Amino acid sequence: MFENITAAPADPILGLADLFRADERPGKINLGQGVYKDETGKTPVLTSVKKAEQYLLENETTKNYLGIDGIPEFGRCTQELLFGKGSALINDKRARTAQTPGGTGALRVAADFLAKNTSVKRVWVSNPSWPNHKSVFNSAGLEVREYAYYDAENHTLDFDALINSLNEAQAGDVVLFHGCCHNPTGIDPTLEQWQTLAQLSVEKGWLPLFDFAQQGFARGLEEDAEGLRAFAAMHKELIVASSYSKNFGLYNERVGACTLVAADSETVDRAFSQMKAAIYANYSNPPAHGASVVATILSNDALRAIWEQELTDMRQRIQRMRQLFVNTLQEKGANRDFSFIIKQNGMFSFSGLTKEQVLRLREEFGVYAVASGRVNVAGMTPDNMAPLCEAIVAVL
Amino acid sequence: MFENITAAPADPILGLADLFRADERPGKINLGQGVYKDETGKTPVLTSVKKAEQYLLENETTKNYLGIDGIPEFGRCTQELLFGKGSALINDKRARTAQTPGGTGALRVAADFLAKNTSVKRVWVSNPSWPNHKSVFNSAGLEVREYAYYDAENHTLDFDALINSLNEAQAGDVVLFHGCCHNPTGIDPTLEQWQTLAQLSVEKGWLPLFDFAQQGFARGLEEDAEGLRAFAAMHKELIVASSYSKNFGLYNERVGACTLVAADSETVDRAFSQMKAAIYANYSNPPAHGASVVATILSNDALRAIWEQELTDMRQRIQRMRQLFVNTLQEKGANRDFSFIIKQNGMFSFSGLTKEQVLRLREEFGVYAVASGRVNVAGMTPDNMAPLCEAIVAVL
Ligand SMILES: Cc1ncc(COP(=O)(O)O)c(CN[C@@H](C)C(=O)O)c1O
Ligand SMILES: Cc1ncc(COP(=O)(O)O)c(CN[C@@H](C)C(=O)O)c1O
Repeated sequence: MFENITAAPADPILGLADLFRADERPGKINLGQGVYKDETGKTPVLTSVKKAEQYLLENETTKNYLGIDGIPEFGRCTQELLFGKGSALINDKRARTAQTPGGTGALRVAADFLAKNTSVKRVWVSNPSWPNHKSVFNSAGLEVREYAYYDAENHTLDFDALINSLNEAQAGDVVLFHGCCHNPTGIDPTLEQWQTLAQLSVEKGWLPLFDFAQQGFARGLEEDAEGLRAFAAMHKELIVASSYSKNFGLYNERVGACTLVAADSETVDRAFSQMKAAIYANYSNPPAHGASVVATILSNDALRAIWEQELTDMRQRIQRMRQLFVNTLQEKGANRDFSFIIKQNGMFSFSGLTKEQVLRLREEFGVYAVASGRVNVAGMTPDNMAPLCEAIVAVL
Repeated sequence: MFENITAAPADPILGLADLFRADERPGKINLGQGVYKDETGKTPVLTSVKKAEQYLLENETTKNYLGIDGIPEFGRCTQELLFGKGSALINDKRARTAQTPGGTGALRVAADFLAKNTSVKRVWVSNPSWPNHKSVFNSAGLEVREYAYYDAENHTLDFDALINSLNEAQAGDVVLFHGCCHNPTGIDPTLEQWQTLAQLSVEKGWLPLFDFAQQGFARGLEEDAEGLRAFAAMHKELIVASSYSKNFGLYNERVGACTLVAADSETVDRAFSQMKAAIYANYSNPPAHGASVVATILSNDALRAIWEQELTDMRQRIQRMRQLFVNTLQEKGANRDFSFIIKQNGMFSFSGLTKEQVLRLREEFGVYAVASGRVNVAGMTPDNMAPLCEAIVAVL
């Protein structure tokens, strides 16, 4: 049965990580991966997380199954984070949240739920997007189409091209929005622009699907949710895939959420029952430990305050690196203006380097970025900045 | 989009659990759920698990993503548990294991992998089976067919009916075998009978899929794997979905494995690459904590010994309950011979009670079993045994 199975192609992200480990050069620099790194180059466990895990170790008396939608508090705290305390959506009970194995699991649960219980055939994502979106939706049998997004001259949101593009989307198509900190570009809509997309989408009949991978990494927890909130104010129906991977540093524990919103509480409950069947036929029920850490942090005043500062420190260190990057490039002699990096948000920026330029940075300089030019800004530190920028300057 | 979505039907397992909690009677007895309970009625965290979690709390310095197939040691220990130390399969490197979110996740990963990379159209499961099998395979677009299994007169494996049934299976159909401790019947093939099924399956061209939910609950870790091993000796190709939920008491942490076996190491690696794409398009990578507990227990002499005794204690307590059940029924006046319970294995037994009898046991007596007559033997204790059996006796 297996004699003739075609190999899965390469995978440059792992390919890059492999090439990076085997690189026996002292001053190699990884900007190619998807996780936060602190000033030291490490992806540490947050102090708040460690305290939560201790508490769970001392107080857990069973590992009995969670319900299909996971820990009730987790869902409640997730809904407040996304929609704000006081949200009519929450008051009217129009939102149901399932705990999922990460943001990816959330996208997959949404994808299966739609493919099986609606007429949805098609999902629109930005060009470029993170490449897993396409594979998740394709697996549930959903076509994926691209909308224009990035302006390559100006390193900016090509808004006219985006709108023009999406006029091709029919009533009943899904349109996926990165809630903040666009992956791979770092370029987000302004509030004025979100508001405009919200109007267009109700007029055209799109089901909005928000992907929140980095809430708290642009300007703050609440600010970063504004776009989603402008849509929430306008729409009867939407879906949110969220991840706690980056903002709690809980990558490997698979801590995410799929949140379903419908016109009313009777409707969301009915729809959600089928979202639960879709979880049931997949991984049955979600993994406790990570989500439990999150719920125990969010629902405790002291731990939440510690965690909010930790999140603020990550956001600011990225912001200082964006600025040190541009300032160091100007003074190592760079033949372009990079101040567009400052206006970009979160862990990622399109550097504007060519695929040949990134290839060269790897081979000559041991500086590793993704083929598209995506850099992880958190991969920069005050110590590796000088040589990072020298190398780039040399390739321009 | 969601206005007209049909509700997911009820769900008696949750329906039963709900009805059981709201039951305000002092002496209610739950035999209806899928988890182990100790003499006290609790589903506790194993001591070995608690020690492993402490160690992880003190030594983990990152939660960075695991690879798509999870923790390498986990896979290695999984393969030894299934195939035995010394297994040629392992020596020849014909087996690849992915860590998965539970046994269910393992079945789903297998289901997607097959639906997408082979001509498999159809999976054969026992009548009866656990009802999640059907939903998992149906979700990946696989037809499910039933093979005969249970002999209702004799409370026995109707082996002639099973073979006769499976002659309808074409070359290239999957046939799912419960490795031990059949759910819901407790009835397993003898070694002689496994050996015979192994021969038939190579002759008919079936892809065997083993589901191991309760390894160590029939007679012992190694004994319980004999059936799988007789198949392994005979086949170039098979798949194993395993779970550590019951044997480590790690239900909510979603600790399982999908193990792929092919004729050779070149082939399994190629096939496994596509199994990994199927994980990638689903939950991306698996949850660390639970599997990490398992690997840290299995690869440490002291902790493994503690855990093996704990597993032996669970198996024996079930065996003592099977015997106390039959002995108490004889002496509370039961109008049938129940000694078939003693020959049944693991947490489950088909009691042979009718759906009307189970309904009555609930309404009159607050004794809760599943509609089919499935009882969880671990739900019995020396304290609830007298009244359990009185109630049954009264309904016969
Ligand atoms: C937009 C977006 N969606 C989903 C995810 C996945 O989150 P989970 O770990 O919760 O499933 C990421 C992570 N981006 C990193 C990891 C990348 O660059 O690959 C992301 O950037
Ligand atoms: C045969 C079988 N397969 C898979 C599973 C699921 O294991 P995971 O929790 O690892 O996904 C179970 C558990 N049986 C119990 C829980 C039941 O009666 O519902 C099972 O009995």
